[PDB]
Amino acid sequence: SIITDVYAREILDSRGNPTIEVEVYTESGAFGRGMVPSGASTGEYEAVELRDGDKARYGGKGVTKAVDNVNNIIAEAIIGYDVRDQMAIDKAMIALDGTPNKGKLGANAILGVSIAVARAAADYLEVPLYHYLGGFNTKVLPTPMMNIINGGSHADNSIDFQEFMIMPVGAPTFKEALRMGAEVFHALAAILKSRGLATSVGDEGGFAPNLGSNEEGFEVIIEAIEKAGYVPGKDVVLAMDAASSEFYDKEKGVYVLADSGEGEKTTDEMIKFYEELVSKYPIISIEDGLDENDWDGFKKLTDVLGDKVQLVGDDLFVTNTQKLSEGIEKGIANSILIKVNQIGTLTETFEAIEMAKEAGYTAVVSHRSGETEDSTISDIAVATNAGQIKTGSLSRTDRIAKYNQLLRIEDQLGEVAEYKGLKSFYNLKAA
Amino acid sequence: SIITDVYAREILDSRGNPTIEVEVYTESGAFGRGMVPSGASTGEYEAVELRDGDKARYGGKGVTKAVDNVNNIIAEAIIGYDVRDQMAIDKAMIALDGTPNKGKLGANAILGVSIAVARAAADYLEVPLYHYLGGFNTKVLPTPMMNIINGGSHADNSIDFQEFMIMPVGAPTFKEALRMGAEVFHALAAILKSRGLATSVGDEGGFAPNLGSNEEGFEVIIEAIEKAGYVPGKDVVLAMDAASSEFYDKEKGVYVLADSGEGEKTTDEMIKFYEELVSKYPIISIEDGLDENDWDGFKKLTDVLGDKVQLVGDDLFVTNTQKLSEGIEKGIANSILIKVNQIGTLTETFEAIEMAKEAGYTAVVSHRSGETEDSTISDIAVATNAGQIKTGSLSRTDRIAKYNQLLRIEDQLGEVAEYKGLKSFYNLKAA
Ligand SMILES: [Mg+2]
Ligand SMILES: [Mg+2]
Repeated sequence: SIITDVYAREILDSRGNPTIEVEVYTESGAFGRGMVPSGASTGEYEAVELRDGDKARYGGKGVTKAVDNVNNIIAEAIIGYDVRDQMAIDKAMIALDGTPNKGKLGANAILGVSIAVARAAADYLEVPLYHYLGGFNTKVLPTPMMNIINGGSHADNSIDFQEFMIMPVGAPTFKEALRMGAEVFHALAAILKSRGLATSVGDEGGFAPNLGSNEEGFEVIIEAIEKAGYVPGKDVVLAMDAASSEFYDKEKGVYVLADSGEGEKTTDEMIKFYEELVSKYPIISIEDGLDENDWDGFKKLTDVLGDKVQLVGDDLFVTNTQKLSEGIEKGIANSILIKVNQIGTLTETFEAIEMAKEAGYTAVVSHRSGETEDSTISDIAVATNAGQIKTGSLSRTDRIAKYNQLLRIEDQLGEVAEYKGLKSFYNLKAA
Repeated sequence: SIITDVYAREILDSRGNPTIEVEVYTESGAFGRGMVPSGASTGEYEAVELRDGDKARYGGKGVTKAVDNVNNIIAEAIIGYDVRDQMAIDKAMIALDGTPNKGKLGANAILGVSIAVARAAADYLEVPLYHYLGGFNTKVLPTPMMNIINGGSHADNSIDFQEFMIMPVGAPTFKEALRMGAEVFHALAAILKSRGLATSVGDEGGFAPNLGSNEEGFEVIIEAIEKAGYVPGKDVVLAMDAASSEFYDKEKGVYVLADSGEGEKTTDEMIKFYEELVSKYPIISIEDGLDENDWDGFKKLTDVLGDKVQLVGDDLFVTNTQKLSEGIEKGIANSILIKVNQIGTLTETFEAIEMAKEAGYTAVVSHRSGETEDSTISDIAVATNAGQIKTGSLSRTDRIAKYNQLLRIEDQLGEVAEYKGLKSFYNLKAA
C-alpha cells in the first residue's frame, strides 16, 4: 500500500494544449493515473497552473516545468507514504510548494499527484473511486447542467450570456435524464440545420448558432424540448451562465449588452432583466449573474430571486473557501461552482464541498474548457452526493466520458442508486 | 485464466449517439473493457451495426438489442474459455452469429467482446496491449495522418474533396511529430480567425472554414505549416481524402466538381487533376480518388501515380478482406484503411493488415466518425508496425486520447521505440 513510484508525463488536452498526467504505483502493484484539466496561469485568489512560457514550443503552453517538479521534487517527498493517506499527502505537497497559489510547483503538478494517488488507493483496496472518496453512503447521481447554446465571448452572435444549459429534472434516473438531454440536443441540431444555422461545436461541445437575441436562445431551446417529446415544465428545465464579468465595464460601472444590442444596463436593471427572463422561461439556475466584484449587487439578486432560483458563484468565489465564507456571511449566492484544478487538491476540494453544504449551499462540480478522458469529477459528484454537475454538452468524449462514467456508477450502484432531479435543489425554499 | 464474466451496457459516443461497451472478467480478477466506435453512415460489404430502430428512443439509434445479444447469447458461449484464446473466441462468435455480415448478433456486439477479451488478457498477463497483440517485436510509432481542413459533404463550403490532412513526417520521434502538427493546427486556427472564418470544429476536431477553391485548402495549410515554423515537403507532407464516390454521377460516368463549381470531369482527366495537384502541392497520399466501383479507373490511376504517391482505398475495399484481394490482383491501389468495426473482430482485423503487408500495401488503421475514449487502435498500429494512423485532428479527446496513448507507448518503449516518418511508406518506389 506504500507508494513506490510517482511519475509525470506531458500529454494533450481536448484543445490540443499540453497538460500533465501522473501515475502512482504502490509496492503491491496498485496503479493510479491522474489527468489534469486546463486551469489558469494567473489569479489573485485562484491556484495557478505552471506553464513553461517557451514561445518557441507549443506557443509557450508546455508543462515540462510541472512535469519536472513532480518527478524530481514531489516524487521523492511522497514516496514512502501509504497510498491511502490522502489528507497527509496533500498536506505535504501543499507545504512543499510553500505558497498559497501553488505557484512554485504548479497546481497542475500537485493536482495530478493528488488524483493519481487517490485512484491508486481505490485500486489497491479494490473499491470504486466514489466509495473510496466519500464512504459507503455515496448514491445520489447528479442532475446535469448540459450546455446546449453558446453566446457571449464563447460565440459570435447576438447573445450576451455565455451559455444556456438544459437540466433533465423530470427523469426517473440519470440514464433516462442522459437520454432526455441527448434527444433534445439532437432535435435542436435538427432545428438549426433546417433553419440554416451553424451546427459545428465548440469546446463544451454545444451549439453556437447565430441567433438574433437572448430570448431567441431560450425560445429555440424550448422548441427542441417540445420537438424531442418532453414538456418544458417538468421534464426539462433551464440553467444559464451569464458570466456577467465579460460584459461588465469597470470604468463605466455598468453592464453593457453589446452582442444583444440592448445597450448598457445598471445592476438594478440587470437584476430586473433576470426577473423578466425567469417569469418568461423555466429558468432554475443563473451562474455569475453579476460581476465578480459586485458583492453588493449579488446580495440584492439573492434577496429577490434566491428563494426560487439557484444563484451560482463561479468567478465570484473562484473555488476559494476564503471568498465562499465571505459570501456565506453576507448572504450572497446559494451555490458554488467547484473547479478541482482551481483549488489544487482533492482534500481541499472536498473541504470546499462540505463548507458549502453546511451553509445550505449547493456544490456544482465542474469541468474546464480543456478537458481529458479523466472522469474523476463524476465520482466526486457521487462521492459527495452533490446533487448536480456541469460537465458539458452531449458531444465530444472530453464531455461524454464523464456521462458514460455516471452511467457505470448508476449501473454498478444498482437498486440503491438515486436520482433526485428537481429535489436536488435543497437550497431553494420555494419550489 | 478462465473468462468468468462478459457484460455489456449502452453508453454514448463522441457524437452523442448510443454505442456498446463490454467488460470482461476472468477467474483471477483480470479485467478488460472494450468500447465500440461508429461511422456516420454504412452500406454493403461492411459488417452490420445492430440498431434497435425504435424511433421513440435516441432517434432509433439505441443499441439495446446488441447489449442483450452480448449478455444473453454471447456471454454464455464465451464464458469458460481462457481469455488468451483470441482467435478461438472470435471464431466462436462469428459462427454463433452465422451470417457473413455479423447482422444477427451485431458487429458492435461482437467487436465489443473481441476488444474486451484481448485487453482483459493483456491485463491478466501484465503486459502492454501492443505486446499482447503483436508479440515482442512491436516498436514502430505510426506517422499520423492529421485532419486540418474539411470539404465535400462534411462542410458548407466549396472544396470538392471532403478532407485534407497533414503528416509530420520530418519529426524525429512521434512525440515531436505530435507537437509539430499541434503547432500547425493552432497556427492555422490563427489564420482562419484573422480572416474571419469559422473556428468551430467538426466530428474529427478539424476545421470547416468556408473557402471557394480546392487549391485554397492546400495553400491555406502550406502557410500554417510555414507560420508554425516548419518547412513543407520535408517536415509536413500532405494527404487527402477525396471520397470521390460522393461526387460521382450515378447515371453518367463522370465526377461533378459541384462544390468547387469546376463542373464535370471524367475519370480519365480526374487523374490529370490529381496528377496536377501533386505537381504543385506536396501530396503524398490520396484516399478514394475515383469512384468505389470505377475499378478499371483506379487501376490506371495506380500505374500513373502509385509509385510515388500512396493511394489508399476506403470505400473501395471497405475493410473487406475479399474486396482487398481483388484489388491486389488488378493492382488498383497500394494502401487500405483499416476500420476495426467495419470488419468486426480483432482477428479478422489483424488478418486484413497482414494480407496488405504481403501485397506491399500499407495498412492505415483509422478512427471513426463516432468515437470514444478507447485507444485500442493505437496499440494495434504499434502491435503490427503499420507505420501510419489516421485518428483525427488535434481537438476533441475522442481524437487526442489515441494520440496520448501513442505518447504513452513511445515512452514505455524508450530506447527501442522507432518513428519512420517518410520511410513508413514502404509501398512507394520513389520516396
Ligand atoms: Mg461559466
Ligand atoms: Mg473516404
